[PDB]
Amino acid sequence: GIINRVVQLLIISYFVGWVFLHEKAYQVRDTAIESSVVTKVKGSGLYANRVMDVSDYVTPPQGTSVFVIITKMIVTENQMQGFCPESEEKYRCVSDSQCGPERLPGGGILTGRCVNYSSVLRTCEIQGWCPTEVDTVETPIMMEAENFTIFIKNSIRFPLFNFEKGNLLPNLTARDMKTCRFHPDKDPFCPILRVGDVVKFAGQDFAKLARTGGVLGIKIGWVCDLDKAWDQCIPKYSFTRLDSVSEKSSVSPGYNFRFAKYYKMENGSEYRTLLKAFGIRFDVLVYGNAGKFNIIPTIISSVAAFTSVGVGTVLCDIILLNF
Amino acid sequence: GIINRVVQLLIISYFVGWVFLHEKAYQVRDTAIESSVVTKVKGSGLYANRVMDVSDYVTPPQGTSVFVIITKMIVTENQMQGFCPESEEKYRCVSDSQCGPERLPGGGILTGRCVNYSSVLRTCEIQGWCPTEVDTVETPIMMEAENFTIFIKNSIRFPLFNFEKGNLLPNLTARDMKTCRFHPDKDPFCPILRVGDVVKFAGQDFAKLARTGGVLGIKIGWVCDLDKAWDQCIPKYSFTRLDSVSEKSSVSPGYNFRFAKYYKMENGSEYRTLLKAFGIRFDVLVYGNAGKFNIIPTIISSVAAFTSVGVGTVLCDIILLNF
Amino acid sequence: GIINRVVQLLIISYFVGWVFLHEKAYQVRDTAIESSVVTKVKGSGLYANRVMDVSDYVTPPQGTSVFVIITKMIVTENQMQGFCPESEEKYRCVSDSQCGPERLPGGGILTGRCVNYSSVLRTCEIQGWCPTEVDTVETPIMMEAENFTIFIKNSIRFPLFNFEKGNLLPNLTARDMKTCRFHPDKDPFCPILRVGDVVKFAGQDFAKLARTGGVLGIKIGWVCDLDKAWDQCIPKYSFTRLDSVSEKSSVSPGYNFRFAKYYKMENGSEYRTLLKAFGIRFDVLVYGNAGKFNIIPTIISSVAAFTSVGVGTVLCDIILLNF
Ligand SMILES: CSc1nc(N)c2ncn([C@@H]3O[C@H](COP(=O)(O)OP(=O)(O)OP(=O)(O)O)[C@@H](O)[C@H]3O)c2n1
Ligand SMILES: CSc1nc(N)c2ncn([C@@H]3O[C@H](COP(=O)(O)OP(=O)(O)OP(=O)(O)O)[C@@H](O)[C@H]3O)c2n1
Ligand SMILES: CSc1nc(N)c2ncn([C@@H]3O[C@H](COP(=O)(O)OP(=O)(O)OP(=O)(O)O)[C@@H](O)[C@H]3O)c2n1
Ligand SMILES: *[C@@H]1O[C@H](CO)[C@@H](O)[C@H](O)[C@H]1NC(C)=O
Ligand SMILES: *[C@@H]1O[C@H](CO)[C@@H](O)[C@H](O)[C@H]1NC(C)=O
Ligand SMILES: *[C@@H]1O[C@H](CO)[C@@H](O)[C@H](O)[C@H]1NC(C)=O
Ligand SMILES: *[C@@H]1O[C@H](CO)[C@@H](O)[C@H](O)[C@H]1NC(C)=O
Ligand SMILES: *[C@@H]1O[C@H](CO)[C@@H](O)[C@H](O)[C@H]1NC(C)=O
Ligand SMILES: *[C@@H]1O[C@H](CO)[C@@H](O)[C@H](O)[C@H]1NC(C)=O
Ligand SMILES: *[C@@H]1O[C@H](CO)[C@@H](O)[C@H](O)[C@H]1NC(C)=O
Ligand SMILES: *[C@@H]1O[C@H](CO)[C@@H](O)[C@H](O)[C@H]1NC(C)=O
Ligand SMILES: *[C@@H]1O[C@H](CO)[C@@H](O)[C@H](O)[C@H]1NC(C)=O
Ligand code: NA
Ligand code: NA
Ligand code: NA
Repeated sequence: GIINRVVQLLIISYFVGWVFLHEKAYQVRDTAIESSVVTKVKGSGLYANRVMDVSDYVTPPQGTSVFVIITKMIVTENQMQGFCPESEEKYRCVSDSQCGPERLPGGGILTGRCVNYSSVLRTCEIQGWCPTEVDTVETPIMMEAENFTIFIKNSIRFPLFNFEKGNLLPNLTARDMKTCRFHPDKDPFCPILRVGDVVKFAGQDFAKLARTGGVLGIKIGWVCDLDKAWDQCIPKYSFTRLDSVSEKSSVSPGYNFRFAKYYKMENGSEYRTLLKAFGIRFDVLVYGNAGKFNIIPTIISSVAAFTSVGVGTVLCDIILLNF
Repeated sequence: GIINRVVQLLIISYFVGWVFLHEKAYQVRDTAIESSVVTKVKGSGLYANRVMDVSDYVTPPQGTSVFVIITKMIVTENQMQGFCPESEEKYRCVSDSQCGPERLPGGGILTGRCVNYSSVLRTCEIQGWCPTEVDTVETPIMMEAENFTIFIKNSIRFPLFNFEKGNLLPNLTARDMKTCRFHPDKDPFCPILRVGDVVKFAGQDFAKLARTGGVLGIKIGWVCDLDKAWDQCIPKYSFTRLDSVSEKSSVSPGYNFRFAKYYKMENGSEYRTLLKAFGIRFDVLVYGNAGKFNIIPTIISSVAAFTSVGVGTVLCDIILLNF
Repeated sequence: GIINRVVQLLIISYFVGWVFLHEKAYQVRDTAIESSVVTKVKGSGLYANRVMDVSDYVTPPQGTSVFVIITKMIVTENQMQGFCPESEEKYRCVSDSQCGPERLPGGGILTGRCVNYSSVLRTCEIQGWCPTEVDTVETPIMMEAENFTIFIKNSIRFPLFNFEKGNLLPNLTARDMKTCRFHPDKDPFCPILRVGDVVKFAGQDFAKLARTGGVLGIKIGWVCDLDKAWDQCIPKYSFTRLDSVSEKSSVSPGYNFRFAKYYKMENGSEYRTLLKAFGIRFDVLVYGNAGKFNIIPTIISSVAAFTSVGVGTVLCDIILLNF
């Protein structure tokens, strides 16, 4: 008999408490958040006893939500089209018959010939950009990169509610930019993030990550209850490493890619500088949903709540009557 | 007593009208729209008394759904690695003690020394790419850019219904491309959009936007009722400015980025041309959902409608009986 | 009378069979899948009797989920700023009055003058990068591209369940990479995909696709029932052509774009090599949802199932009683 009143309290609390209140059934929700992100990196480093600025280590440069900060390089200066032996021992050859299709991808096409790369070693000859890259000793990382800064201008808009806000507040001043200390909880509206800080929030050691290369994700969540104050709608920053496989795998441990700088002589012959770039890739991911009170969902939701509590008490009353 | 019939009409109309008809409950919905976008910009401009074509002002060039049309530039010709004084007055120095870590990011690393940039001004010395960029007088914009054209090939497919359509209709002809006048309502299937037109649909003044740089969004919505004719499935174009913060903020008012063109001498020394690019970034965002009649959701939906109207009339009859 | 028991079996089977079991109502679902993709292409080709490696034909190079493999080129060597006649016959001119605004976009700005491109043909003069591109005879494709390989490191994580898996399994070895044969069904965990294979899975002929250029989509779906074994969570590969309009349209049949390589003389004058690139663009699209048993949705779902079967038998009993 008392279980009837208990079931009544559980139905009333669930349908009018969790379902109606905690789940904000009284609210209209806009999930089609409109976002824009623009980035700008600042910092200088020493690599190969040359200074490197944003135009040197950031790629691509258009300042989108995805960019790489190069932290390590294998530089192959002044390549030219020709014939030459492969560098890595993986291509060791003793007989021209060993230079066949079974060989792994290399600097160029295989001539089928076999040449002496050094007095000690002989490898397969190739036609392509010469000489081939040599990966014998590890190259250093750009330590200063740990201090580079990432400027994030993130604009968001829930169009359903014609609501627009950004991580740059309207009262932001040049002094603020010069002196604010970003923190996900303490100061979410500082547009400057320290690269080393982002790396550590992601649970990574800058030395290792910069040695191997990797992909970090900067997630910005705008979950805003537009019923509350405009100043309560704040961004929630989360950080992670997206190439999680890389750490668990020995075959491919990081992130790197190759690109070239192309030159011509007055003579007119082409020559290029090859670059194997290791770096940290930053992905800025913006998500959000908004909700504001609307009478319609309050009517439908409350009516559904009364029909739900009524159906509940009715079914519990019947099941109690028969048993 | 009459309120019973009134509640019956509201239940029947809601559950069989809005819920069943207006909300197309009889329809199966495909929301996993598959989209592809390819772009090509055309136009030429005069900047620095040089002609600039797509290969000069568009970046990146692969013709994806995101590209920049550069409208303004600060060009720093023939930089070389070395030592030189900072250009901007923000780095004004009188004592070598003022050249310390508290200085903002600059063209290069700080030597700690202090040098005379000009007879009137002395600033901190740096090691890096020299000379530093000078932002003393504003550079002009490429006015002709207002007339550039954006060619958008947008392919979409709802795989659930094996339905494929694109903004390029199959009966599109070379004359059409040469002469069609795009309009979101009047002619949605013209693949050529005037840059100035896109800027104005976004509610922007090309002169100012091209002066500051900005991000414009071109939204293409494919909301198609596959029950109706194939020719009723048309794209809905919307335009906006995505970096909405930029206009409300004095600290960062637009969109720009820096990149360099790299050269070598026959002598073999590296030198580069630095570029501070202001431009309009275009983001083509494609969204859509499709629906087609399927008997299953018609059965489940109609049965739910009858159970709903029945439960409604039952509860209203009981509440009327007790009170 | 028997239809009462029939309706009872249909209600019990639907609400406790399809709705509760097949639809995994007992499961909590994570749809906010977190994905990261990194790519690396390998292969060499012969084009213009030059060898071309990843740094030559892949763009952009940062190894993101979207990249192009260039398969065809129209190369315009050593352009310089100046005046010259238009190449294509579309610009045929006989009178300087015909060189007006009605002309289509061209290599540069129009001088209004008219010049002889050849003894046989006269066209409009332009100021810009000279000479203009000549598209008279078709250029060959890089046949070897059919054998290039795409290395895909895809990391995914459902954070709700703190679940992380990737297409590179932890027991992957160098021999595996050197010898595994990717197949969507037979071997989903081989990170190496043959370009020609991807083209054919997409239902395309490499010769034609490489002639016109196109966009291929590589969809990777992680639909995982975390109740089952960790080894049951496997990626589902799908392949398609995303620019479906291109094949059905005569006006624009493929995918290509233009970019330039910039050079300077010791003299200091700028000159560039123009490139019209035809290639296959690969879009790696990752989707997924996960589900794991949770007691809460089992309670709510089972209670909803009993209330549903009860309401069903009640309404069928009443409708049977009155009629
Ligand atoms: C044997 S066919 C093939 N095709 C690819 N596209 C491809 N991309 C990467 N790999 C190989 O797969 C391994 C993992 O790739 P990785 O993380 O880039 O390591 P890595 O920097 O030493 O790669 P490389 O120096 O050899 O270019 C590595 O041994 C690399 O050589 C690839 N192998
Ligand atoms: C003080 S530490 C730091 N780190 C960044 N990554 C960064 N990116 C941009 N800023 C600064 O924040 C301001 C807004 O950036 P902006 O919209 O790019 O203006 P701007 O074009 O004058 O920026 P710059 O010329 O200084 O490169 C501006 O004063 C710029 O110098 C940045 N400051
Ligand atoms: C007449 S105004 C205009 N503006 C564009 N942005 C634009 N982009 C492409 N087109 C034209 O529309 C046609 C289809 O474009 P397409 O697939 O790139 O063919 P295509 O390679 O011959 O284009 P082009 O060689 O002329 O650059 C083609 O004739 C091209 O010239 C464009 N036309
Ligand atoms: C970062 O900069 C601070 C000065 O602001 C300096 O003390 C520190 O050594 C720098 N870190 C690295 C890794 O260079
Ligand atoms: C700037 O405006 C925000 C808006 O809520 C406010 O929280 C903050 O205190 C303001 N800062 C200053 C310095 O006025
Ligand atoms: C350019 O110079 C190099 C060496 O200086 C030479 O091998 C090459 O043949 C020259 N180019 C031409 C077209 O002769
Ligand atoms: C755009 O082109 C038209 C001719 O089609 C010309 O009249 C107009 O002046 C141009 N606009 C600009 C800003 O150059
Ligand atoms: C091209 O086909 C579409 C398909 O509905 C049609 O609306 C349009 O009128 C056609 N145009 C011509 C010129 O036939
Ligand atoms: C290249 O020339 C410049 C000036 O012409 C000179 O400063 C530099 O030392 C030269 N390069 C080398 C490697 O000597
Ligand atoms: C691809 O490589 C194989 C050898 O592994 C060779 O037999 C075949 O001819 C190549 N295909 C093309 C199109 O070159
Ligand atoms: C590697 O681990 C996976 C995990 O399920 C397993 O299926 C596969 O058989 C293992 N391969 C080897 C060679 O142990
Ligand atoms: C560079 O050389 C070309 C031809 O060799 C000449 O036309 C041009 O005027 C030179 N540059 C300058 C600045 O004189
Ligand atoms: Na290697
Ligand atoms: Na500045
Ligand atoms: Na053409």
